Amino acid sequence: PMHVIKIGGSLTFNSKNLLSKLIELNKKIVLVPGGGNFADSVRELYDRTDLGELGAHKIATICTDITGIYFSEISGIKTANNLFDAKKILENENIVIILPSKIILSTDELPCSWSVTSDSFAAYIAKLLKSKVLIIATDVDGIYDKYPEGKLLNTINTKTIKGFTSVDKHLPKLISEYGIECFVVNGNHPERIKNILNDVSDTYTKITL
Amino acid sequence: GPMHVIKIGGSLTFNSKNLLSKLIELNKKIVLVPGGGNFADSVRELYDRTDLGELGAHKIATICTDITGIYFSEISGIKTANNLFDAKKILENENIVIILPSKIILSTDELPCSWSVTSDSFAAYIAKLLKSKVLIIATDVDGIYDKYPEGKLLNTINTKTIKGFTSVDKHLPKLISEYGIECFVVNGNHPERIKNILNDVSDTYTKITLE
Repeated sequence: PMHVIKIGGSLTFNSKNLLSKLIELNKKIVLVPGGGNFADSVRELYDRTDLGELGAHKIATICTDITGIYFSEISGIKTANNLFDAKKILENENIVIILPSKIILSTDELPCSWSVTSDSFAAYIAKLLKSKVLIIATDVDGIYDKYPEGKLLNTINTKTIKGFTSVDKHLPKLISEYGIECFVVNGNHPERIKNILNDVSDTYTKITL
Repeated sequence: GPMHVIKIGGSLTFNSKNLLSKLIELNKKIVLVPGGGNFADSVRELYDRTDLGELGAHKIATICTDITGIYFSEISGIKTANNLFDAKKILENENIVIILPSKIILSTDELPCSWSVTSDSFAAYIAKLLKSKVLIIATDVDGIYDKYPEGKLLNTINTKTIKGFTSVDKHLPKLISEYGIECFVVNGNHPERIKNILNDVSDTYTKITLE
């Protein structure tokens, strides 16, 4: 079975360790990159010039490919810009990096606007692969409670995560619609992701129906 | 506007200038999806005579649709697009675009990589991605016949598979149903028929609707 893992931009500079540990696992893994250290730059173009939402989305999308190429270069994991070639790589190695832009712009099925991020790209890719496990690797232990000084939520269901400042808002529709188990975990603690994949309990937020 | 997906069969390769000329004239958002034009025999010849496998033949057949697309573009002046994002931009300024389907089909890989899934299924898939409700399949006959020779033209295919005699993918009705798409099989030698389908005017064709 295939597992989709998305690596946040927050983890860009602590990525070599996480990638090292994922290579060690005997699991089919599909790595989806985020905007790495390029997000500020895309935001700077949108904010300070007449580049509009569709342009900024095309550009942000291609920034995920770049982050992908970075992951590949420091790790030796192969890239694929199409799921057909990604599956061929996985029938011989355990792990591949998706360069998502080709897929996202090919289909264009989700509303192409800010507040559709690589989290939704990873979920979309999980739906295309018929993957049932999506892991979102961030720089914190999971999702913290809506009120100020809120605690870590170990569980949040699709309906609850409505009206959350810090959430992709397209993501819960995909998780529910396509029956995907979603985990938000601290990528600074690679062991936790090993544990999710080996069905061992650890610290994270599970987003369920 | 609303978008209409028209698939042009390989049987129409050498009567494509006429068809493309007439589609340009229509005041309708049209997405052209090509078939294997005059290249299908060659892909089949590789599969049949050598160790080329089903996945190889599918990758290759897929790229043959792009080629046919480029041919359509060259003889017509209609713009191409290998991604639906750019296809939508072209349609906000012109009425008609040719999809080069390979990038989309291999990107997603959601369809069975299988010899009974051709550009007919690719066209339906693309219609689903665009939320198009109309798929027109242009072939070299008046629609789907029960048999050959001297078959009878069928009105409506209402089963999950196509029993009769046609180039159309046997499993296409499952996709038509899944996607909630109106599907028409029409003679592309007679472009006025496609004008009439799009203007809701009576004409000769076979419908595909899962009753």
